[PDB]
Amino acid sequence: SIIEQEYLFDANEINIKYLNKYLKGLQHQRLERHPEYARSLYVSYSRTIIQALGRMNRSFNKMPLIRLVMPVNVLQMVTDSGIDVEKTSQEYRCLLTAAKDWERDFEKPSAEIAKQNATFNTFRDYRFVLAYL
Amino acid sequence: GMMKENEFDLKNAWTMLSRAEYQVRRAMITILADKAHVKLKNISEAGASAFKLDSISKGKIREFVSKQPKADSKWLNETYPTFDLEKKQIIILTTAKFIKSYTPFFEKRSKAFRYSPILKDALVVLDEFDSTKKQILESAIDEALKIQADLNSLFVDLSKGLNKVNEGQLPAKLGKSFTFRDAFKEILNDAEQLTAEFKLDFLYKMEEQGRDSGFVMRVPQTNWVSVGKPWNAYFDEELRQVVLGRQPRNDLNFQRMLPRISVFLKGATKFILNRAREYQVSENQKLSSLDDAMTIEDACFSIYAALGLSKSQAKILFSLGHDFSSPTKVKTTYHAHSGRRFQQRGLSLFQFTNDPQHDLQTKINACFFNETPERYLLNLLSKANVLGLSATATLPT
Amino acid sequence: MQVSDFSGMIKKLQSQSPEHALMLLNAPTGTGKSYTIIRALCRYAIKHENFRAFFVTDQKKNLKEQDFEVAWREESGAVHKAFSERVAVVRSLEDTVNKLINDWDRQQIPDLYRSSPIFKKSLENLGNAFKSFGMMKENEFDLKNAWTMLSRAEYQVRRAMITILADKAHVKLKNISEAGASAFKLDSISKGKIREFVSKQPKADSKWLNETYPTFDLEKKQIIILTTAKFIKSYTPFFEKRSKAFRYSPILKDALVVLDEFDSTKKQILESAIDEALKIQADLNSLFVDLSKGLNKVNEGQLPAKLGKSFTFRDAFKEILNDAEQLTAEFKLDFLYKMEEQGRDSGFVMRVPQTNWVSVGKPWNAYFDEELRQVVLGRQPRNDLNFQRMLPRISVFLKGATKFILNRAREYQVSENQKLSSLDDAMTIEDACFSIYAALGLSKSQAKILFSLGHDFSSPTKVKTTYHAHSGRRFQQRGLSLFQFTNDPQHDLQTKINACFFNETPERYLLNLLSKANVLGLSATATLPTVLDNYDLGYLREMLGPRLLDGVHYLSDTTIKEFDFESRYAKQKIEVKVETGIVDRFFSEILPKNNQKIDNKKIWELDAELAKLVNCIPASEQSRIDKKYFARRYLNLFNSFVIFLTDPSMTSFLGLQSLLPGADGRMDENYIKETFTTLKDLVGGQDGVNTELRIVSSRNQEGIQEQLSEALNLVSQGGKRVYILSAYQTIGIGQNLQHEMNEFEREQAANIAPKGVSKSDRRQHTIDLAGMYLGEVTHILSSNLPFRMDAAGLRSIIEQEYLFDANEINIKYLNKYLKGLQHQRLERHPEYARSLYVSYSRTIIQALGRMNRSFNKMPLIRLVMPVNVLQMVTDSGIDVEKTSQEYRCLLTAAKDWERDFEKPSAEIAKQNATFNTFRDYRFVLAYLQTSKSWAQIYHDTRWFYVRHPTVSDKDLKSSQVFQQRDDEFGLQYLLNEHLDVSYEVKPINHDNGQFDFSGTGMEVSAEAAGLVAMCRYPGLKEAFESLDIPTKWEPNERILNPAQFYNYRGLLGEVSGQFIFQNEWSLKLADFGKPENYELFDFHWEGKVVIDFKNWRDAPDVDTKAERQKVEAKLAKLQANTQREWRVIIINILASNQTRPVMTVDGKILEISGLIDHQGKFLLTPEQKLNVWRFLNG
DNA sequence: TATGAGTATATCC
DNA sequence: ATGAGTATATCC
DNA sequence: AAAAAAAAAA
DNA sequence: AAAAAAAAAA
Ligand SMILES: Nc1ncnc2c1ncn2[C@@H]1O[C@H](COP(=O)(O)OP(=O)(O)O)[C@@H](O)[C@H]1O
Repeated sequence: SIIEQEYLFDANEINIKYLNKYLKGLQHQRLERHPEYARSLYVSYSRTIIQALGRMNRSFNKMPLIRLVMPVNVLQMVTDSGIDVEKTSQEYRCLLTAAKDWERDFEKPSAEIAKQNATFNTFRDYRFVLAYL
Repeated sequence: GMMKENEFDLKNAWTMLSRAEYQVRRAMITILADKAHVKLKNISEAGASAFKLDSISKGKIREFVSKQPKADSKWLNETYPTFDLEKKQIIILTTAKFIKSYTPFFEKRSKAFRYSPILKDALVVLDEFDSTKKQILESAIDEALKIQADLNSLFVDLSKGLNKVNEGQLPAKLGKSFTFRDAFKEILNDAEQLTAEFKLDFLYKMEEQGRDSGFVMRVPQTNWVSVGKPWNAYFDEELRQVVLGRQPRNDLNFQRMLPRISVFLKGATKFILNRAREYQVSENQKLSSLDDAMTIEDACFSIYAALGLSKSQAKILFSLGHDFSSPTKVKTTYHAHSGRRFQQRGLSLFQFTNDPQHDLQTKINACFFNETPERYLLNLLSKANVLGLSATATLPT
Repeated sequence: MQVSDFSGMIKKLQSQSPEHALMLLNAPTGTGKSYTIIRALCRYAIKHENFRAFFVTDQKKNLKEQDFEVAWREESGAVHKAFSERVAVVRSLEDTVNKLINDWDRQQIPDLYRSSPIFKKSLENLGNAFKSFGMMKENEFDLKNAWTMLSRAEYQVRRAMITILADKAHVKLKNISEAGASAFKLDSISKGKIREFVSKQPKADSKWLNETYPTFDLEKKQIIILTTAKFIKSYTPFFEKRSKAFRYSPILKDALVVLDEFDSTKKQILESAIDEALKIQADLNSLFVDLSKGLNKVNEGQLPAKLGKSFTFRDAFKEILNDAEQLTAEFKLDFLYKMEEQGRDSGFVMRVPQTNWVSVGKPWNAYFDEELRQVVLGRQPRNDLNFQRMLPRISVFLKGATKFILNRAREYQVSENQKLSSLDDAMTIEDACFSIYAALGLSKSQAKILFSLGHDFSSPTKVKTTYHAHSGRRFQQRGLSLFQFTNDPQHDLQTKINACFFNETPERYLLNLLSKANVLGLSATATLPTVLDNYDLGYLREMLGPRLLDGVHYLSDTTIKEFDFESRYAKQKIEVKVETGIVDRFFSEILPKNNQKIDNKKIWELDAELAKLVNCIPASEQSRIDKKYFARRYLNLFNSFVIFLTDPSMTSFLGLQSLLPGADGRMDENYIKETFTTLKDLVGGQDGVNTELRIVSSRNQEGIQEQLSEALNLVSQGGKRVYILSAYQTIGIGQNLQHEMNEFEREQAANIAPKGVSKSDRRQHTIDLAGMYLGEVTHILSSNLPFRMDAAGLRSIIEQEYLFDANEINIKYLNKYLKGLQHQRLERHPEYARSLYVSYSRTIIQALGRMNRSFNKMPLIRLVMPVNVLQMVTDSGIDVEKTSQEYRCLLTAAKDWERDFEKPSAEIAKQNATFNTFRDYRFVLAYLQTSKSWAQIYHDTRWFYVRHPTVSDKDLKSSQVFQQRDDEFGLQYLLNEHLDVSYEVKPINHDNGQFDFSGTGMEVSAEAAGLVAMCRYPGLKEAFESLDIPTKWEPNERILNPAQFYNYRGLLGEVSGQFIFQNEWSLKLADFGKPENYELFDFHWEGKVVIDFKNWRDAPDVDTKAERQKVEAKLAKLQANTQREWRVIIINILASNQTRPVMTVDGKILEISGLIDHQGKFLLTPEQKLNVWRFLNG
């Protein structure tokens, strides 16, 4: 758990505020909700979905009509952010066109979180360097 | 198979199975040795536990199986690929097996793939890159939890060993390589200053009335206490102890003591790793037949044992960084830089334990996690080419 | 046997509360020892609330817990307590698991734990674990892992029960259950509430809980029944996971420990010690260095003052620190010892109280290489560090320092236990020792090995015990050690010296137990004088004194009279006949000599068959390719077969052997069975049909007692008398050998019942056996050829040490045995070791005791046995007038072949005493250089030698040097059997202390004394009379051995020589006041003269070269010592002829070879006086 | 160069 | 002291 | 103020 | 002559 949160922090997907809230929740056994705009969560969900949909693309003969059945949560969780959909299976592209009603914007919150994390890291570096100097 | 439910019994069941398999291997070894006229017992030991054969005897055995009928050799080579691991051009194995060790034929102790000479200049094809990372990560976590040691005693013993190195009380082979570097003098000075500053010569006694102590975490962003109130420590002169507890008095900066000793240990272990690499390179020159060369792990363990450290202390000190010492000023080619603090510092865990059999002090068991899968991959790339294949090899996550 | 007698013994033992005593009872088997001791234990437990007893036995079949239950029911008549909360049966983990799963299968769990699901799943996983554990009972290496899994499963079951009772008692299980989701610890009040809840619980469920888990409340169990294998080990308390050893637990304090088979316990203890010593091995150099660093940390005030104050103020602590610093400087222990690979196996080193020993022959040598900054160890001749000195010196330092730390740990524990309010969780001595060792920065393994060196044996500090414990048995006092050198690529820079110490013999364990609990030992053979199958009763008597009571001084005289049976048998006219089984090369005597043989060539066919069967063995090339002996054994067995066959009156027979018939040609069931079937109808007409044979063994697929019952029943109702073949081991003490009275028995029966017993007693309606065949009992001494550092090798060395202590073997035999082991060769068993024959007689007596457990008996009990057995039975040290009648007549027959022990035992005792004195004085010269107290001991004992050369026992024990040394260091006087004054000895080897007292070559008496050759000198005899040195040796019990006579002669000669030198040359020769000048020289003068005196006789077989090199080394030491350029004078006192001093070519050395002739008058020339005078001043 | 010649029991790690 | 819902692999 | 026993050589 | 990076406070 801790290492996953540290990975999210390193990739500029959660800021020090969310990490502090998560640690405080862990002190009380009151774990917080998953970060809403952490790109890695949705990309991992999409990765599992892509691997699953690749299991029906190992042949040249296909039935004229294909049916992909899933709950709404799968539609809400998949995304195309850094995923080259052009070189992905047609099934996943159709799934994305179906799930377009819930597409998120990750570039903005990632940008502000990157700024906040860079500032926090600089401040920690200077807090160390004074005490060592 | 029966004991596969509980993971505590898994270790013991695995050990028993390993012993049985080793006995089978020994039987096969005797059968092949008599067919090749090799004096096993003489090579091994007239007694029991031994079978330390020379290169020539096992070479004769390999020659005999090479000239053996095809079915026999095929079965032997399929069942025991490690019978002649140098001849194998392609080695197919799981990620979990790749991380861990392989047991050589003719031997009882297993050798890790990580430090084996079999990887030098090899090509590693990870067919499930990126699915491997989680596996590696999981293994890393498990290993981190297996290796724990009392931080105070570990630091004191390492400082004592380094001071022995300073006074020329170790063989000249490594002593003359330790002493001529200014980093050695600086390490000794830091050890002395830290011992004086945190009163580490004395016993840390943490009085509990029975309440759970939780643990303390150190992550690159902050410290963390699982039970709220920070731990404080002062030097009780009348008791000649270091009182550790929840009292407001903090004359020693315990929350500063915990990471400072860890940083010192990490740096000192890196220095010792460099010296052990030099020692291994020098020693492998003496060897004529480069078939029983010593690995970097063996050199590090030998250095730690010569310094007077225990086997567990050697394991925990060596795991603070596994043979990762970088290239050579990249020969002024490319500057490897990164702002990711967790990849560079990892994290640490500390738990305080009181036992009636060490009633006079409190043990500060430490647990360091430094080798993330990315660092493992970089370290692997320090000695082998890697080819990663999947349909999702470059998904940003 | 009256119960009141055992009650009297119990109350006498309890009367000895502060200084606990040991009581041994000798009562023949078949009498009510176990029964009446159980009754008396139950009665005393009921009457007295605080009485606690441990009924410790050796085999699980002898617990007699049902007998305890019956006795408890009978003795209790008012409260009739439930017997489960007062009497406990502590069983093994495996037995507890077996009981648990049997209760699960048979619904024996009182439906309070069965209903809960967690308890269920614990039971299924525990059953699975037990199935796997039983599946893996073949190998012992993996037995540890299976035991660990079983222990974990059982602990899970216990935790389930704990939480069930917690929720049923409203106790804050949460405190634990949250803060302890693994460790699961509780506090005293919660477990007290649980205990008081289960106290008021219904009878059935609390009864089951107390029966299956005696450790639920151990401080309430008055009687604890267990096996000695469990008694030595630990018990796992309820509400806890870490097991606690019985040895250090407070439950033994002031308890009474009843050992139901006293002599059989020692063996069980000995191996339990041996394999323990091998489990605890540590690197010697690292161990010493770490202990030294910890002690130095204590000195610098870095340990908490709580123990720093206890450590620092003692002088012994400063002495320890100085000794450790000197040892580190001397042996270069700060540096790494590296041994280059030997190619071949390096073997191991062993040290025993008599010598060092190397399994490879070539000695190990070590020197400091300065260029390498290392210590090189190997077979090279260069030995500058004295490795053979290094190992014992470090081991001795470790032993002493650990004893000091153990004393400090006792103080720490007694101080810490006072602060605690609850006495149910105080720390034991082991916890204190481990805490102190961990405080000095020592690893858990290092702490374990350091603690295992003396454990918690301390002895009473008070000097008013009114009895001085003393013993000259070196093995009991210093044990033995083993060292193995190992190299490994993981520690490539250094060679590990793994050390293994054996210091706790079973006698020392018993003495340690007697320091905190009374011991009552019961056995039919509790006091047999053997040191191999019984405790060293001599050592125990020496170390106990009045604390070693005898149980017979409390039995009713009626029972003592009843013990004898030789009058009972004559009243009923019972005859016991025994004859020798004479056998030679071929079967010419197993056939009946009576001229009624039908087939002649069939005998040749049988001979050819046995020759073929003994020639089909490829074991060894000696002993006629291992064929000659086996044939003789077979023919003796078949002679027994024939003798049983011819007689129709023999209702049953038990031909006990030392082998189980197996596959190999040694003993095979098929050949014996076919031979018996042939001889059945080969001799006699009714003999073949009436006689039968049936073999009972563990090689079959069924138990032993039940098949014996089957055979006895076949005799009882099948009408056919049977021959039963067994081994001495497969049927031991505690096994029954009686059957119902068949008609043939009914019409030929008799009774020897005592007075006061009805006709329906258990022993009244059973009958005894008709005669046994006694084959050669073997293996008393181990004979494992591949002598390695394992349990068998330690057992062999320990048996030899035991023999050497009890004065049964001498130094030459031990040296020969060790050299044989060095060459993988065994030596002949000692021919006059009393312990061998007493153990042989012991196993025969134990076998014969199984036919005397019943009243009804049949007459004409004929005995048959091999001739070799008749050669090895003895009555020495055995109460022949109180043992079984069968053994009595066996000794009567043996009277022709009995051998003497007194003379060889006395000779070996003299040799061993002299050897021990020589070794003691050899150690004194090594250590005298450092300290000065040991100088005081040496001076005091050396003067005690001449104060009164012939001493009585009472005078010697009540002395000043014998009283404080706690052993017989240098005071091993001989025993004058004829109260004589003089004796002659032949010295085999002077520099090894080997003497033969049946030889000639050196007489010791007043010839070397004042009254001759020196008394007549004026001013010399008067000084001796003033110095209380009598010139006449009074005829009393003890006299000085040759090693002590050497010091006696040397002291007299040195005093006389100093006096005459001072008289002749008129100066006061000052004494060496320098502590460094020990062993340097006798006396000094004017800063450049050193004077040495000797009392040697006329010219011995010694060359001048030895004296020259001795004085050369001595003067090198002297110049290195006093920083001058000394010149030496040496003196020989007596000379029959004119022998003038001989000077060196340069005049460096002065050597006078005679001053006073054998009359006491001066002989030296006045010109030579002038020569010595002007040489003395230069 | 040189001998003596088993089976069995029980418990923790 | 709620958010969120696992199977695969292998040495000590 | 209760720590012990250490030589060589075969 | 290739050791690291160490605030409090929550
Ligand atoms: N006083 C007695 N009352 C009842 N039985 C006795 C008595 N004395 C001996 N026996 C019986 O003789 C046998 C052996 O005696 P026991 O009391 O067990 O002591 P041991 O085992 O030392 O001979 C047992 O079967 C026992 O029942």
